[PDB]
Amino acid sequence: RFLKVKNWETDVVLTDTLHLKSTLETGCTEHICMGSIMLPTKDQLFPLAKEFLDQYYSSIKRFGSKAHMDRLEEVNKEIESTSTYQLKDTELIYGAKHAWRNASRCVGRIQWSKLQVFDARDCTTAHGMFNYICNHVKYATNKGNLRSAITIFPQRTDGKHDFRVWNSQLIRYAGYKQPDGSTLGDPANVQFTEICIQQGWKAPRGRFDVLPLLLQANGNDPELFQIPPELVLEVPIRHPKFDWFKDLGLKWYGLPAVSNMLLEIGGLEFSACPFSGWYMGTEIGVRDYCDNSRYNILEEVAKKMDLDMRKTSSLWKDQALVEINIAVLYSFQSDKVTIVDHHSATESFIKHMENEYRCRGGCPADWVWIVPPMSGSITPVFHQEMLNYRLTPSFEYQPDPWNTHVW
Amino acid sequence: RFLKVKNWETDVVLTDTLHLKSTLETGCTEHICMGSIMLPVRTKDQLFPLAKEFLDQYYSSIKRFGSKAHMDRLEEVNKEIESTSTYQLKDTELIYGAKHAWRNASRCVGRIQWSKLQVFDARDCTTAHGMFNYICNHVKYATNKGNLRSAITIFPQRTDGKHDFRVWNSQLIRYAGYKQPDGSTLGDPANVQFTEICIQQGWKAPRGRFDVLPLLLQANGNDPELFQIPPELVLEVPIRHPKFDWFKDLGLKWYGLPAVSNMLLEIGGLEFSACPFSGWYMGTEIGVRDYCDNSRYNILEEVAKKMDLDMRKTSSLWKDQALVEINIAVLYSFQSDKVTIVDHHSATESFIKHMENEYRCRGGCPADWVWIVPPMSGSITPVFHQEMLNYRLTPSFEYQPDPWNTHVWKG
Ligand code: HEM
Ligand code: HEM
Ligand SMILES: Nc1ccc2ccc(CCNCCCc3cccc(F)c3)cc2n1
Ligand SMILES: Nc1ccc2ccc(CCNCCCc3cccc(F)c3)cc2n1
Ligand SMILES: C[C@H](O)[C@H](O)[C@H]1CNc2nc(N)[nH]c(=O)c2N1
Ligand SMILES: C[C@H](O)[C@H](O)[C@H]1CNc2nc(N)[nH]c(=O)c2N1
Ligand SMILES: [Zn+2]
Repeated sequence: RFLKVKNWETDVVLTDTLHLKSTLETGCTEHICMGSIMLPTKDQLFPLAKEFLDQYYSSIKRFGSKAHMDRLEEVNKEIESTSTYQLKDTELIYGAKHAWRNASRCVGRIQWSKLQVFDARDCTTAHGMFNYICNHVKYATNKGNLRSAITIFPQRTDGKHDFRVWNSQLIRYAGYKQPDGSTLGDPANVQFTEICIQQGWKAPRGRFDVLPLLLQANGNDPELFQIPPELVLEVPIRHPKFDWFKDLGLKWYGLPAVSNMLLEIGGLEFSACPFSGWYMGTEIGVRDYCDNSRYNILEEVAKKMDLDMRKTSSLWKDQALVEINIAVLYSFQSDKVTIVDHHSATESFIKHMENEYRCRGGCPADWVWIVPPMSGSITPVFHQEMLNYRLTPSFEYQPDPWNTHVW
Repeated sequence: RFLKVKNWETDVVLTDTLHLKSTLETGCTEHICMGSIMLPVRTKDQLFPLAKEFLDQYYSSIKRFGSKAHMDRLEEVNKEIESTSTYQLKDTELIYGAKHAWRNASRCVGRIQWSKLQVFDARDCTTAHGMFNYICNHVKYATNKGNLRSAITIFPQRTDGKHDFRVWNSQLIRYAGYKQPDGSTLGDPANVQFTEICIQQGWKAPRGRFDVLPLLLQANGNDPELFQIPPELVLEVPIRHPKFDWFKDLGLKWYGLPAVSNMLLEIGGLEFSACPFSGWYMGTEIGVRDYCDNSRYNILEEVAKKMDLDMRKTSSLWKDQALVEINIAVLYSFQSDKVTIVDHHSATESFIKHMENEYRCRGGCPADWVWIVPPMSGSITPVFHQEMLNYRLTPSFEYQPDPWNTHVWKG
């Protein structure tokens, strides 16, 4: 019932009670652990609204006040009559911040309470969404001094009128198959790149072509828009000691900004809610560059370093991997674009867990995602037991819209 | 119920039906996942079902299910339980058992090898001296002058829980740790406590950085006895680096035989509390964990110093750089002395092929991702991208409490 987590490097033991407030289900049972699976009405809504409002008013130390009981009645009335309800600004801000706070896969959560929330609930068209998105991108980029933010479009009503950003992130690079049969650019976005072309985009057909935005308002068909290049901050990737590294021709974008998730607050569903923070180096250098199914450049780099690629046991992949990641961090830091390394991020998160254990009674954490994709055991999160559970408000995945949409 | 796992790099999808034969519990529920928690005497009552399930599995594996020999064995075990309260395994069922425990070990990346296990039956053993003899033979056979062979030695099973056989060491070969008055540690910090127990039982400690510990062996619930493993039987490898000549001057070595001696083997409800087993090392066990854990030898700083890396900011990745070099060294050293070792790329690739084969022939392969993924360079190994289902089959290896917290001293 009251659960303990131990750090095996420091012997620090924390007691978890926040898990008892968990509501949603994990995928696991007493017979099977699903910890490494990537994705495991009016009557329905009031309990949801109540649970959310009760936590809001406790958070502002007004649990059981006239103000609390009055709001519970006001939303109860609004549901009974309208079948949905509207969040107050203050509740919206709190909800969004708490969706990040409860994101068990996110190592960056020490920052959860500095999140700039942009209320785009008055938006009605794709051109509108475009305008809101450009303002978000420019505000968050802050000329390389990056600031966290979320922009919240209108909530689902009857699911026939959804707002969606079809892009998986606001800024991503294009991918094209070839008659060759190999792949130019980013192979993860091949299908989305086709949908854009198939919608009308004129692809330059390069390695690092910033994709166009595809925005859907009110369940209408979505529309293309180019983000002004001047708003897309990019970093050329060089190495502090390998001169030839610059000649590989690599760059990445400064602003990580996920746009295909659904934000759930007090039972209400916000299907378009792009948010952004800043990169941990490994996301670009380990995953983007070195995944077999991504830019997959390890082979090409190890060659330039003249390492022995005859045997896996020379650890030539490993050697190359480190150098790529030293380069990513170096380039960003040199150009003054915020980035965090995996050592500093994981250390922060250990302190965040401490803070949340004492102030909140726990911190849901998914170990499989929190431990970085390189050098796991030399980061302190490797040795830290974590309990994973689902709290609300939350971010959730949702199906890619082209499987759902009705044209 | 059929359950799919997807490899996200290859798009290979596999279907698990084997999870249906799982009886024991995970620690998890529908509301909490305990997948990163390190650790989440029987009556006639609970024993014949466990026996029967074990023998239905054994008899299916040999294609004799429902034969007269299957039924007669069931009847014979039943009578022996209700007459004597326990029962004895046949040699063949013991071999099958020990192998399936390995095969079912969800945290083991080296399971491709499960069916090549040399089983030594030590169930006639009665004294600590007899245990020492058995363990020596295990170590010489397994070592095989550097061409390592997998093996397990099985001492008598638990009876009333008051006559247990235990190996007090956590591995058959492991180095001392000594806490100094100034708070520093000499040798391996992981073994301080155990080193302290040996001292007190009368071991005269050389007190160096790499002193092979003595065996502390308990037979028949008796007080443990100290033995020294003959040094000529302890194969060791000095660590050097193929390019950095100063690496040898760090003074490092390691032993070649990894041999876990503190787990409990369960087969058809029987509990073997002393069942030391051994394979060979994956390089990262020594290079990443044994040398570079902060709570272990912790040589990262000294290695980075000698490489004159930039140690003023973690963003130089000086730690990551030092770690790869140390691991290269470990692998070069073992290979140069012709001692079996496997790198993490080779081992994880093998495992993915094992896992696939197991889904085809067995209908599943339980696997613990937190443990299967190597502790360096995770995402450039294919296991990182592999979805896995973790569940508990029997026979199985299990943890047990350290014997010094439970033993009743005789004096
Ligand atoms: C401020 C800097 C931030 C850092 C360094 C950071 C770091 C990370 C990292 C490394 C991951 C794993 C991503 C992957 O491997 O695909 C992650 C996942 C996640 N982060 Fe954060 N994050 C940050 C800000 C945010 C903010 C502002 C939000 C929300 C407001 C957020 C919500 C999430 C969610 C929902 C996931 C997992 C989504 C999924 O399950 O696919 N992150 N983050
Ligand atoms: C033949 C070469 C072998 C290799 C390379 C291999 C590799 C590994 C590695 C890397 C781990 C995780 C170790 C750690 O990080 O602490 C492991 C765990 C395990 N292995 Fe294997 N193994 C091998 C043979 C065996 C044998 C012969 C047995 C039993 C007969 C076995 C049973 C297990 C068990 C029970 C664990 C989990 C221990 C725990 O939960 O603490 N291994 N093995
Ligand atoms: N630096 C940051 C900041 C915020 C982030 C917020 C979210 C994310 C992760 C976005 N990942 C979604 C894609 C993961 C996925 C899941 C299932 C299947 C699949 F193909 C891909 C990364 C972040 N990085
Ligand atoms: N190369 C091999 C072969 C067989 C192996 C068999 C088992 C093992 C792991 C042995 N570790 C036992 C203790 C793990 C543990 C659990 C809880 C707390 C703790 F500090 C350590 C490693 C192996 N390596
Ligand atoms: C199969 C496994 O769940 C999958 O590869 C996961 C593992 N851990 C991860 N961890 C992070 N941070 N990001 C990811 O995409 C993944 N992918
Ligand atoms: C807390 C966490 O589960 C623990 O540190 C685990 C993580 N994964 C591991 N994986 C292996 N192979 N060996 C280990 O000791 C550990 N330690
Ligand atoms: Zn689980």
